[PDB]
Amino acid sequence: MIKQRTLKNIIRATGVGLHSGEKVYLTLKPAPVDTGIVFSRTDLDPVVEIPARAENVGETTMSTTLVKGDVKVDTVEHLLSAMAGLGIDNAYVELSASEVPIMDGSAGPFVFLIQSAGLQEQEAAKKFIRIKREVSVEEGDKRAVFVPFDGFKVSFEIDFDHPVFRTQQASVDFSSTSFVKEVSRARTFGFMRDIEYLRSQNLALGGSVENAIVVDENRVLNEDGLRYEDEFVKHKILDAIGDLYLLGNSLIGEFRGFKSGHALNNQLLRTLIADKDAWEVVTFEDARTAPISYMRP
Ligand SMILES: CC(C)C(=O)N1C[C@H](NC(=O)[C@@H]2C[C@H](F)CN2)C[C@@H]1C(=O)NCc1ccc(C#Cc2ccc(CN3CCOCC3)cc2)cc1
Ligand SMILES: [Zn+2]
Repeated sequence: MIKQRTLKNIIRATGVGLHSGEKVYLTLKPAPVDTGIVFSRTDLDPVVEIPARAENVGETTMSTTLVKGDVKVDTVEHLLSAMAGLGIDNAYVELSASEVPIMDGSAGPFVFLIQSAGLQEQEAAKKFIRIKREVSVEEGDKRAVFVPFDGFKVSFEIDFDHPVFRTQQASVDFSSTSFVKEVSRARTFGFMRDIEYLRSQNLALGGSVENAIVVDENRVLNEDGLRYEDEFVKHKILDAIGDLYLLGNSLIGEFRGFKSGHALNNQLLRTLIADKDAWEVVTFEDARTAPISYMRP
């Protein structure tokens, strides 16, 4: 059977929040079968635990935020993208501050820390959410769709009226694409012209060329340039895989994003979860007949 996976060993990282600029200690720990991904504010007494599930999403303007009462965990999407990409079902994510560290702006550093620690297969069938019917949400020009598909593939289109903005559409299908090699290293991006305003709104306080592609009038300011010709749209795919993981299980289906973001992605997850005709939970007792496969642990 395709088995649930957790961490073999703990992961420790120290970083800075993109929006808050706060120094943060991150610990990933193994968790039991059917725990899912659970975030924990360990700086609070008592500790506040928030499951990484669509029901717990608050703010989606600046990044994906989990909320329980007045307690928040900001910017979960890059770490959730890493967990979904590597097939991690169960983990406790302890944080000493509200915001997950930004690292280099991609999922690359989290993927490397997790694969160094190693994964542990658990004695329980991995659960998958299988898309059975097309579910689409629109608002203005933006659209997010789930489509039935025997596998897992993600399409994204952005449209920035900017000289720097290259390939603005990309498709990944994990029957060929390596999450690790082709998606995970894609960094977040911000426009230089927006930073002053953002800082006045207490956003991008931790932003630097070390953790983001900074775009000037006409060029990327980063001295070493882009990791991928299509890094901007690859990063939107990375964000989308993280947001999709708020379903609490790996997807069997297709996601298509058309100028979508955290907010429409959340409207799409909420609409899917509510329409129980459009999905079911499936397991695979035989890996050899499954439409997806995962790296050795
Ligand atoms: C254009 C923007 C509205 C958008 O649609 N985005 C889609 C992508 N979203 C994501 O990737 C999500 C949301 C979070 F970004 C993480 N996951 C990307 C980007 C975004 O939200 N980007 C957010 C953002 C905003 C600002 C910065 C920055 C910065 C910065 C600030 C200062 C400095 C230092 N100096 C300042 C003076 O001039 C020289 C440099 C450097 C960088 C990064 C990301
Ligand atoms: Zn992002």
